[PDB]
Amino acid sequence: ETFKALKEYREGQHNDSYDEYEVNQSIYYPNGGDARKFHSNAKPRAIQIIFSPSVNVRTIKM
Amino acid sequence: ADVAGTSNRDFRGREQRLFNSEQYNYNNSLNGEVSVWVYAYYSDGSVLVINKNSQYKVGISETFKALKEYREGQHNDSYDEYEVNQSIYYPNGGDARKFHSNAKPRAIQIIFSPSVNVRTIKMAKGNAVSVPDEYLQRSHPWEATGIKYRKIKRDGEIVGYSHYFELPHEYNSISLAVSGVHKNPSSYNVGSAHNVMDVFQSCDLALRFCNRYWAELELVNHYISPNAYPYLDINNHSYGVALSNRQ
Amino acid sequence: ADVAGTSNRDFRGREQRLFNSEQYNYNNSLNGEVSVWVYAYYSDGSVLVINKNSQYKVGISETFKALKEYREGQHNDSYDEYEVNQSIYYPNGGDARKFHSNAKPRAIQIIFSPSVNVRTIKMAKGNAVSVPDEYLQRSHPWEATGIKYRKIKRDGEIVGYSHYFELPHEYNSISLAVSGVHKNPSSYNVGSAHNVMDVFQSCDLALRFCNRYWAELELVNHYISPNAYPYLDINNHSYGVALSNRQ
Amino acid sequence: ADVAGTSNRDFRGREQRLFNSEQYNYNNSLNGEVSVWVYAYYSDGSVLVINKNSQYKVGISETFKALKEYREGQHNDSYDEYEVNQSIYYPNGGDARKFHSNAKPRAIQIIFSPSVNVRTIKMAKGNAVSVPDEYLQRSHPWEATGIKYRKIKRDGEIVGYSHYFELPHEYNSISLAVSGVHKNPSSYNVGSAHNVMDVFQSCDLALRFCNRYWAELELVNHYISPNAYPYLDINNHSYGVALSNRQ
Ligand SMILES: Nc1nc2c(ncn2[C@@H]2O[C@H](COP(=O)(O)OP(=O)(O)OP(=O)(O)O)[C@@H](O)[C@H]2O)c(=O)[nH]1
Ligand SMILES: Nc1nc2c(ncn2[C@@H]2O[C@H](COP(=O)(O)OP(=O)(O)OP(=O)(O)O)[C@@H](O)[C@H]2O)c(=O)[nH]1
Ligand SMILES: Nc1nc2c(ncn2[C@@H]2O[C@H](COP(=O)(O)OP(=O)(O)OP(=O)(O)O)[C@@H](O)[C@H]2O)c(=O)[nH]1
Ligand SMILES: Nc1ncnc2c1ncn2[C@@H]1O[C@H](COP(=O)(O)OP(=O)(O)OP(=O)(O)O)[C@@H](O)[C@H]1O
Ligand SMILES: Nc1ncnc2c1ncn2[C@@H]1O[C@H](COP(=O)(O)OP(=O)(O)OP(=O)(O)O)[C@@H](O)[C@H]1O
Ligand SMILES: Nc1ncnc2c1ncn2[C@@H]1O[C@H](COP(=O)(O)OP(=O)(O)OP(=O)(O)O)[C@@H](O)[C@H]1O
Ligand SMILES: Nc1ccn([C@@H]2O[C@H](COP(=O)(O)OP(=O)(O)OP(=O)(O)O)[C@@H](O)[C@H]2O)c(=O)n1
Ligand SMILES: Nc1ccn([C@@H]2O[C@H](COP(=O)(O)OP(=O)(O)OP(=O)(O)O)[C@@H](O)[C@H]2O)c(=O)n1
Ligand SMILES: Nc1ccn([C@@H]2O[C@H](COP(=O)(O)OP(=O)(O)OP(=O)(O)O)[C@@H](O)[C@H]2O)c(=O)n1
Ligand SMILES: Nc1ccn([C@@H]2O[C@H](COP(=O)(O)OP(=O)(O)OP(=O)(O)O)[C@@H](O)[C@H]2O)c(=O)n1
Ligand SMILES: [Cl-]
Ligand SMILES: [Cl-]
Ligand SMILES: [Cl-]
Ligand SMILES: [Mg+2]
Ligand SMILES: [Mg+2]
Ligand SMILES: [Mg+2]
Ligand SMILES: [Mg+2]
Repeated sequence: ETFKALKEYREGQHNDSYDEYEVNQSIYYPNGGDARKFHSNAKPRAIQIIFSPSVNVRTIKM
Repeated sequence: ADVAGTSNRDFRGREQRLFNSEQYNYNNSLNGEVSVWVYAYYSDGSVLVINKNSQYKVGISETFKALKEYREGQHNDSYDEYEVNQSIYYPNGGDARKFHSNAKPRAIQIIFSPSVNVRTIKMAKGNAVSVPDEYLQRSHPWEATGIKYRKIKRDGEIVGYSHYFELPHEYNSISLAVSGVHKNPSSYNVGSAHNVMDVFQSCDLALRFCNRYWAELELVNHYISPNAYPYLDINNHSYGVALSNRQ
Repeated sequence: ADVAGTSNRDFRGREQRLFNSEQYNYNNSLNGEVSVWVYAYYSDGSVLVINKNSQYKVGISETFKALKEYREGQHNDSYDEYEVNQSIYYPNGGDARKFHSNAKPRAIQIIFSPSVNVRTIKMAKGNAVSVPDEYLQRSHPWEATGIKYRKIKRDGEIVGYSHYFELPHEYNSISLAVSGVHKNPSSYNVGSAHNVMDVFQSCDLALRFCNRYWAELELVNHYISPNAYPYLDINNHSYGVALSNRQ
Repeated sequence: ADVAGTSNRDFRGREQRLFNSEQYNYNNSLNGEVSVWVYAYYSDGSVLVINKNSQYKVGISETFKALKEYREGQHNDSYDEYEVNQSIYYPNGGDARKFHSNAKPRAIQIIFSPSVNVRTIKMAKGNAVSVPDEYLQRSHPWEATGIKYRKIKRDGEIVGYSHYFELPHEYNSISLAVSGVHKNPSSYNVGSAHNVMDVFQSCDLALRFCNRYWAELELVNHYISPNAYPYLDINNHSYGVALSNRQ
């Protein structure tokens, strides 16, 4: 997934879509955007990766 | 004339030092202001500041709702946020479409000006329905929290006092009021009969300010620093201007 | 050990009774809260509650406009409601598209906590432009209405005091303020010079709460009952919790 | 110590040169990335970039619709643009209110990193319904276009490879996929049985990036240059960073 694809998207609700384009520009290059917020609450705060028991753990790559 | 910075006849230097010393001491006289600031920090990095400036005594009191982030001229999920409030006032009392409102404060910083007497500070940190301690019947209406205030210092001078507390847990849903009295080392009680109606007028004359700044950088640059206010940032850096006996 | 509920050594029972008695008496000490609630009832069955909790004395003051129903996050006919207000402030002064605004309160209930002294209660029930009695020049700024307050009782104990008045007529357009002082059977005046600056701080520390609940059932279930507040419903049923000398 | 820039003991200089040489050669080892970029140029001067970075082999495949300009958070004539698409998929098949959609790309630039083997590059430039050459039955699924790629050079070093083609005609309505394999001058086949499951994992681990920049200046300043990517602008100016045996 891309940086953008992992950001929170609320289906059928407002998502500050224009400001969030500007947020993305500021994250891709420092000072590259014109957003109206310091930190987007759509950015993930954490990630958990889980595999089923049929994986071989030594093959996992990230 | 004597040469600058070489003798006791540098009257420009003596006047500069008195000008600053007079500002510092005027603020601490009974004719001066006492000020308080409440900073509510939001997860989007914005900060609501509420300031009250008044003679003799000063304070701020806000509801749970009033401390929540409000973005002027932008969408604020206003209907869902009513439902969030209902769920915070009573568990399972609302029908919101979110587990945690990002409008709830993540932290609070209370700052007083150097003219407060720290031993007079009182705080009522209530629950979301504005009760100080679980039930009204057993609630003392405030807690004297002065002992927890840190001195904000610049060049060795106290420029203000800070109490900071984070609200990182889901159950940290508060109402808040805070109060402090202007220093008064004299035995002239400002609230005794001679002057009590002036203290009543001070309740009317207190000036309030409130605004949401987008970042702590913006708060430092355009709110704290231009007005010579004291502040303590997330990196524990102290801001303010030392005035006593200084040029 | 002795068997429960059979002797004078049931310390768990003695401690339960003291725990409740202490809450009741703490509320009535000068260290306790005094609380007031204003309930504004609307024709859609919703109820606005405004609560203020403070030491020493407490009150609420609202304009005609502020008491009108406001549905958060829903349409409120905001332009027509400005025109309604103009027509209420002066007859034929507005251009509204309705004869009677359903946002006007149909009734008001004022409740005080049991720590108030009923003889101190004062109410300023003004007209729509915030004048207590027709013209300012002849207005006394309040009326002492304590005699009209009914005791709200539970298990024989006074849990609160209620004054209720309906506003069913087209001309019942009011502004409203109410005030009460905490009981003080002592001869220590809380506002004498020794303690007057603490009363000034109490003005700053008072906590306010306001919310619109959709029904009296919802108010009873999620506002009154969870917080052990006193209430009187439309069927004259008293709500609250008796604490003095009770388990 | 010896003086800088005067002898064979300038270890800081030798380490700087090795640091750059190691980056250049690591990229070209089988442990390194192979990257491709597709730039779609629009008449409003904006540019969509799609990048894919992966080990062993890499590619991008997009539909006619996916290459059309999409302005995030702005109006995009979305209903008329569905009708435009219907008219492009079959002549006279739609009901659009425009002759030429300004969302169609005016040009395409394909760039590969210097770790690609140019002889492995393949492109499927299909029609608007995703058929490579008029009809499926007679379509070879790609064309090996390596011979047309220009070297992008900086300080005499190849920093990347470019194929550029304009789409200035009304009939230039395409779908597009492109693919290249990482250089492998060895006789260890990365897709032979020993390592083929690592190539399958590389299909999963490939990282994609896509964004629309407002101008070629902005692309150069904030996309190409900060990331040390190769690029060729409309004035035939080459961008990139030479690393082999350089300080
Ligand atoms: N711990 C706790 N406090 C609660 C709860 N519900 C309400 N509170 C209030 O939360 C306040 C304490 O909050 P915190 O100091 O942030 O929580 P903590 O458990 O002490 O944890 P840390 O301070 O983060 O180490 C109390 O004064 C209570 O009034 C609950 O579920 N747990
Ligand atoms: N009766 C009356 N009161 C008015 C009028 N305009 C304003 N008022 C105010 O209305 C208040 C009395 O209202 P109500 O008690 O609800 O009316 P009421 O005539 O006594 O009738 P009921 O109480 O329903 O039996 C007074 O205190 C006035 O300030 C008017 O046209 N008629
Ligand atoms: N010339 C032409 N090509 C068509 C037409 N319809 C579809 N095509 C496609 O267009 C491609 C060629 O496009 P271009 O190279 O841009 O056109 P060109 O006629 O060669 O003209 P220039 O390159 O501008 O000199 C072919 O590969 C076809 O698949 C049509 O009407 N005319
Ligand atoms: N209540 C006060 N108001 C104003 N200035 C004060 C007050 N108390 C002390 N000061 C002065 O402020 C300066 C700093 O003194 P302070 O006691 O805060 O520093 P410290 O002893 O180094 O640190 P700390 O006491 O915080 O551990 C001194 O000039 C002191 O005289
Ligand atoms: N001001 C007060 N505050 C608290 N408790 C009170 C007060 N006045 C009386 N009580 C107590 O409250 C209880 C009820 O007394 P109260 O006089 O209200 O009842 P009553 O005489 O049956 O009814 P009422 O007087 O309303 O006709 C008794 O325990 C009484 O001692
Ligand atoms: N496949 C390749 N990968 C990396 N470097 C290469 C490759 N082929 C040649 N080089 C090197 O790149 C540099 C430029 O050589 P190149 O043949 O591109 O230049 P040229 O002969 O001046 O121009 P051109 O061949 O494009 O007409 C030399 O150092 C050459 O050894
Ligand atoms: N940095 C920003 C953010 C917003 N806006 C303007 O504010 C409008 C509303 O903001 P937007 O980010 O699109 O939010 P919403 O409309 O509330 O939500 P959504 O678009 O996801 O439905 C936009 O159309 C845009 O014109 C802007 O000028 N600059
Ligand atoms: N718990 C919720 C939240 C929202 N909605 C519906 O979704 C609509 C849009 O949501 P709202 O919370 O009001 O957000 P915005 O309109 O996006 O923002 P704002 O109202 O602050 O301008 C509301 O009118 C309401 O009908 C709902 O039914 N239940
Ligand atoms: N007496 C009135 C009432 C309404 N209107 C017009 O009707 C529009 C809609 O009415 P409004 O009272 O504002 O109601 P809503 O938009 O439905 O609700 P709200 O504004 O509270 O969201 C207004 O903008 C105004 O132009 C008017 O001309 N005269
Ligand atoms: N060929 C077309 C183009 C537009 N419309 C009508 O015009 C409206 C507005 O056009 P649209 O193409 O959707 O553009 P915008 O709303 O301006 O932009 P977007 O939808 O991307 O936000 C559409 O809802 C549709 O009803 C139509 O009937 N036939
Ligand atoms: Cl003084
Ligand atoms: Cl007491
Ligand atoms: Cl290798
Ligand atoms: Mg939008
Ligand atoms: Mg809304
Ligand atoms: Mg309106
Ligand atoms: Mg549309």
